[PDB]
Amino acid sequence: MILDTDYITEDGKPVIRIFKKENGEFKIDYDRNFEPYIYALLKDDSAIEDVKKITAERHGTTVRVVRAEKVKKKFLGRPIEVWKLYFTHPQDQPAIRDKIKEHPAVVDIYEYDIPFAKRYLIDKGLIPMEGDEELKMLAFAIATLYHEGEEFAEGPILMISYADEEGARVITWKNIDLPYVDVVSTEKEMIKRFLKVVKEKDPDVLITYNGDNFDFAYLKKRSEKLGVKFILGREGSEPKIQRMGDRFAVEVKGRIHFDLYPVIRRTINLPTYTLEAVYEAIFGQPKEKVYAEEIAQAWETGEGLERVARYSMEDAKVTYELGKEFFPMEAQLSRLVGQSLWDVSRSSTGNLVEWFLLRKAYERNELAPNKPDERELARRRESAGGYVKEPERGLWENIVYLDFRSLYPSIIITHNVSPDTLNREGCEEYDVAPQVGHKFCKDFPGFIPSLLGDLLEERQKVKKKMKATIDPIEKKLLDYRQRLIKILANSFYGYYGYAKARWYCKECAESVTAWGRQYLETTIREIEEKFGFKVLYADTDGFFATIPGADAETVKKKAKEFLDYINAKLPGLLELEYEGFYKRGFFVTKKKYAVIDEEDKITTRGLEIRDWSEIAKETQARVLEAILKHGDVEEAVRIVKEVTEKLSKYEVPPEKYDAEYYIENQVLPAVERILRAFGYRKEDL
Repeated sequence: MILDTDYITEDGKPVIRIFKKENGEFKIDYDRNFEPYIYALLKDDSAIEDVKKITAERHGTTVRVVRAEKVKKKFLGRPIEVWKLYFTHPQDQPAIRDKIKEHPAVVDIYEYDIPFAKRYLIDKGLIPMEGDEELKMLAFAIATLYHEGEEFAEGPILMISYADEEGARVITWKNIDLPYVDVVSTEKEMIKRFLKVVKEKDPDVLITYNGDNFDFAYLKKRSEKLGVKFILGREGSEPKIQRMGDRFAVEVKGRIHFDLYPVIRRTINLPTYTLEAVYEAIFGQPKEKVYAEEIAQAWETGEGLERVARYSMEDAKVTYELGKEFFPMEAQLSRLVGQSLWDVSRSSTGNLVEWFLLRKAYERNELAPNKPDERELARRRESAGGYVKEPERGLWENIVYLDFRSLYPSIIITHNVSPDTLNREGCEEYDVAPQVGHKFCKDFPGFIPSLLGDLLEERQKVKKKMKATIDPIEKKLLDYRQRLIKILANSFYGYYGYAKARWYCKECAESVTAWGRQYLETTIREIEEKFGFKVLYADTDGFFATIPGADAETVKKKAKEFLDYINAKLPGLLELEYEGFYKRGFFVTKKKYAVIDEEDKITTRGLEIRDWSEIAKETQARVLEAILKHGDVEEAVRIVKEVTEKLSKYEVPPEKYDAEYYIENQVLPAVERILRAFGYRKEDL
């Protein structure tokens, strides 16, 4: 399988390198015949001879147009003839693109800023991370001597830890009596020992937590200070430090540097992103933090070195565990988007769709539009929000939740919403978005709706293959692919309003939201007027409904009957589904509610919880239980009165003191936010 691609220069000519792992062995394939190129749109084809002679200069080298070729492509749903201009080196493109654009006979230039190594994967139809190859992984972490008024990496590295299938170990230059600690004489010897470990283990993946902005930079500065050959690449190179935006990223040639930090930063939403908080959120297990002051104090003639070595060991161990949890998902994401795991794991959702579209555009001979210039970028201010019903406050019995299956992708497909179909003149059929009035041609399938349709079809083909796959490892992998297709399909709407997007269409985005608001509001009035349901609450693509004075099985039956009715009325791919049944449910405000199923599991959208005392969290759970399991509001009130009395009589442990503070600032605020809708103010208790 393909792990990554890059290029090196030999005699001024680019040489693509394809890093592979085939049949358990590392390989490097070279391609010396891939030519960089750009497209140029001309006002007259006779002008090609003048544009071929356009020159620029990169160093002492004169940059010329090597070869031109007339090509016929599709651009915004219309055929177009452009000239494919070839160059010697990919770095010639930024040097000459402006001179070619400024030529009077040139209307515009295209596909001039697609990185050479990524251009290669797309054009060759190559997909990284494809196959069943087993990748060897190794996580690592470092512990450093920190003092407040010092420069970066002024203090030495105290410990280097690593972890894999064999376990976790710590390399240090102080005598620590632990079985997993390897003692060396100096910091230099510790770094050298780490390099030998990586070289001998030869992992395909190096896993870190913030290694892009800390670990590698620290190791680099210390290796320069100590005169150590910091070679980690499989081809004898040092880690390459790159600038993506305001921060950094690190590549290790021949391997995949998998930094968990950017991945977890976009997967889960947490108040803090410390390694301890992220491990505790994913695995539900606590992890002790040992601060820089404690580590410095312990190192400077300290007995607590075993505690710091254990912290170092746990850093590598949890990094390996987290890497095992997120790597298979990123591998499937890489295979779906068609780019290396290194790029994919560091990319935003908007850029992931862009790479997917760039590949599909090449396969379909679709000329890609350019990224917005600085002027157009400033003009792309977001004007976006679905329908939110104000909830009917109070306690409700036997509530069903109905929602649309992929509402926004269904709208895009059904109404052919795309920049290439927007206000296109000359069609015999159009769909008009309500409120915003944008028209979309229906005669020809649009570029994006066509791909979105194939994504949904591919998702179903993957789901069927998953049910038939006996192999549990492959079943989990197919589960990732099917979930990733859903995520990618549900990213097209956001991509339409993504300011940096090539296929940007604010009109498309507004139209999807407007149609979405229409379908949800139409369905609500339909279930109220034709089935006598009460819609308690609704948000964007679904609603909670019930029949005041009806049995649980009666509500279920009429809900299924409504589904048969409205699904026959809904156009194209739009489909309403039965998501789940709830015995009880109370709706406080927009985005604040709580429901309970027949199993007695409570789902909450406004829970108050580690910067909150256990007494407040326990009372809240007791209140919710009384409301959702017993349906007794009078009991929920009594519980709070009981807890406040136990706190005031000093009968409650302080953590699990100022009795007035824990009543007025802890218990009451956490419980009032739930009992609020009933009219139970703080003065009501």
